[PDB]
Amino acid sequence: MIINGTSFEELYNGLRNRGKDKKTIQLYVSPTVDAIVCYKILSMMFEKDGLLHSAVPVNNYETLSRVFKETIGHTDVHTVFFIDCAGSIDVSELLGDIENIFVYIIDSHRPFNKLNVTNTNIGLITSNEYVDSDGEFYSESVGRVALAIAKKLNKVENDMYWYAAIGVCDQYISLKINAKTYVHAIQYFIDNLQLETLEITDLLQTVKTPMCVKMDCQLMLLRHWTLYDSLFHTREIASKLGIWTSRGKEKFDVLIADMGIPLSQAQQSYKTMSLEMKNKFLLKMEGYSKFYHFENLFLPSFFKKFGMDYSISAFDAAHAIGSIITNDEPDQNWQQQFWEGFKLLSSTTAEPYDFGFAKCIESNKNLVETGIILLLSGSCFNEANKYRFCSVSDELLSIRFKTPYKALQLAQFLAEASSRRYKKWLPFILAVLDAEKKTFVIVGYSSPISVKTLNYFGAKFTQTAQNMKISILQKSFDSFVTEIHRENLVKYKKALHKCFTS
Ligand SMILES: [Cl-]
Ligand SMILES: [Cl-]
Ligand SMILES: [Cl-]
Repeated sequence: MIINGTSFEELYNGLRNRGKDKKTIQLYVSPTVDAIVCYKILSMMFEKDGLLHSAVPVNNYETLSRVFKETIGHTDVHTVFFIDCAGSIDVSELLGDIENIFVYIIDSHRPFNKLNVTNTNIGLITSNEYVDSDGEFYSESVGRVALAIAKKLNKVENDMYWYAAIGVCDQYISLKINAKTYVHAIQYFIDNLQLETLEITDLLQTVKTPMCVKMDCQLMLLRHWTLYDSLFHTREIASKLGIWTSRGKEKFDVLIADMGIPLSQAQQSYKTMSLEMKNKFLLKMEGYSKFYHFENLFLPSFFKKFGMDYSISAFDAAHAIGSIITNDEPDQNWQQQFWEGFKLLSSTTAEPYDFGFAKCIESNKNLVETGIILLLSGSCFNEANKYRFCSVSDELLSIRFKTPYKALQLAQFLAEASSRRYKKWLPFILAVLDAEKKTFVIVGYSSPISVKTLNYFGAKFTQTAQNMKISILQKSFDSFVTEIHRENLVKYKKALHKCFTS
């Protein structure tokens, strides 16, 4: 059933009543920054009311189902929340015995599964006041729904708007919402906090509010990086400027010179680059944005002051947290990285964000450098407008990306970079030589832009593995990892193509 604002009071009274009996709340969190925001906002309310709760970071529905089965009937869990997952699948079919517990779902995927909607024992939470998935697009941020609960119940703390801003910035960064939807969300925060949108030239040193909004130039981590490298690594802008082509760095340097900015200025920290150079950059970029049609580069940013530092926007924070929760070492996993992301989100100081900024910067420098090479040199093809396939067997690149957690990051980058280059979004299958094991690591990745065909991509990718009798080493909600013998690359490509023809 659909739960809206008129039912939030009854819902929370139930949590309170069941919480007196020593029972607990279990929140299953899928791996998005928005999902962490939702958990955080709910957890703030729960803490204030003494409601025991726990987090279950889930990476796929198999894990969700296994923990649920191990939990129900074996502990004091009386209520479960599924955050940014489960809304668009047949939950009753997945989990079965569900009707003894209180099951709530806060998920941005739409449409909801019809059997979820008609089941009186499944609470699909929306903010209104009036494994096949049915998902076809993304709606309201899950953090925004948690904020809506707090507002309806008179439990809002104004810090929740910072978290909610990070959540909707995550949706926009992740390509789940468009710029108009993002701006409308910010306007909601402006209205409820009675803020004014400050000008892009405002450095915020005189603002009297602990949070604020100003027009901004949305180059990735610009204030925490350099003009030169922030511009080169902002994917939509780099694609439209054509600076990732052959000799793209020579063309880039020509662009920087066209702005009248020396490299000694463009390549130092943006915070120490002179204001005169910043003014030149802004004016030139305004013109470039109309010529190359990236006017959506200029969007309002939501800021929170940390001590004397007002340089961290909700976009900066979403980039930093998104990087922290990306697995990038062999011992990193979502169960642990969820808590690292929660800890950073919860920071009341600026210094913790430096680690996230650094991880994001380093990853993007590595991915863009490798990715440019592969799109120029690699064996990358579009197979029947079903998927792009690329295989890498060069000694140096292969050794660097043969591990699944690295290959997954490269596949995600290439999925976006190739789609922007050819103005055609497809899921991406990447094969990387593991020369020591005599195998290719195979990663399949589907970006949020391709969510409407994720059912088919996952089904056929997994059916190919089944036909080849190779193992799915890992799966997430939007990606898969398998591995083949090196000598079978052609055999595997033929099987994949056949499957994706069925
Ligand atoms: Cl974007
Ligand atoms: Cl807009
Ligand atoms: Cl990386």
